[PDB]
Amino acid sequence: PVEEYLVHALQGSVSSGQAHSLASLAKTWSDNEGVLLTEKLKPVDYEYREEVHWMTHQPRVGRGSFGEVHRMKDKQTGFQCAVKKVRLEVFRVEELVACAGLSSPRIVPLYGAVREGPWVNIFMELLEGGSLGQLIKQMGCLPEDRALYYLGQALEGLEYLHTRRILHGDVKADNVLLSSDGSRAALCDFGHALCLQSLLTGDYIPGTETHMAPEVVMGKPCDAKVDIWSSCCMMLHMLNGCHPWTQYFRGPLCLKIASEPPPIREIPPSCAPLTAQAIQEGLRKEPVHRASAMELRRKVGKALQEVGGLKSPWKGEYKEPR
Ligand SMILES: CNC(=O)c1c(C(N)=O)nc2n1[C@H]1C[C@H](C1)c1cc(F)c(C#C[C@@](C)(O)c3cc(C)on3)cc1-2
Repeated sequence: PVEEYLVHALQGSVSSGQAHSLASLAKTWSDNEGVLLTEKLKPVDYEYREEVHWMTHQPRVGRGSFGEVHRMKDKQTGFQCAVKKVRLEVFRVEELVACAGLSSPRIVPLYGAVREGPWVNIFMELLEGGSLGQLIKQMGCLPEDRALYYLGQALEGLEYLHTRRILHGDVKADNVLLSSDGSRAALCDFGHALCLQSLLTGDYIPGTETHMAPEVVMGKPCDAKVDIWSSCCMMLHMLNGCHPWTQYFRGPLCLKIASEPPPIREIPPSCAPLTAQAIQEGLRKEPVHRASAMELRRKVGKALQEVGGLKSPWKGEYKEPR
């Protein structure tokens, strides 16, 4: 009833507010409007405009797949954080409906979103350790204890997302962000997310092909289990230093994903038996037989105990990939 009235109050200005307001407004995104969720990102006279009220840091340094994530400062408060830029014409409402209102240590905090012309600017906490995707490139591949340790947190955030019937859509190293000392890991980027009740309908952008579950490829119906397949492709990447499939096959990868057996051949043979068995359970081609988020987190927490807890230095020494 009053619903439609509240949306109208939000349109056309930028305000301090709360996640439910941000999602109300975000649903209308298919001049300068938006809601900021934290006291250190403040609008000025109904506006929040890039280079006026917030500046990107220095010569531009991008950091996502598309170089669309930047460091930024709020000009008035001096606060710093991260912007992801999204083209308004391709903006998926779920990128903010599916994550506004969340609160979880395993999930990157959302600071707001402001539309400004053709840009949806999405603001979040800046985590200084960078992405697990970078960590892997820097260090070659990760010690088994570290890889399990991060995989467990990733599954911890997938637990949170899943029992709220949210599917992240693109679990992968590039979307886990590490704290400054490397001890805390959090999921970012909901641009592939999907609220729950085939994936190949609607505003659907597909996720990273190498981490793509077999049901996702063959068109079949999809539930939270596709995240688990991905997290284990991520695991292999952490261990081997490269994505599954990229070695053995050259052509259109999604064809091999549906015909071939799950890529457990790529599990390092020096992994303790419970590492290997857990990677296998989250890589069952049929989502019914595949482990859930809660099962695999438990299973991985114990695999971590079996190899003596986490002992490797966070930025230890380089390790040659496969
Ligand atoms: C040093 N760290 C970084 O450069 C950094 C930060 C950051 N926050 O510092 N974010 C990202 N990156 C790296 C990793 C790449 C670029 C990357 C890609 C993304 F699509 C996103 C995102 C996102 C959101 C806005 O959909 C989101 C929703 C909810 C909840 O949380 N986030 C962030 C980052």
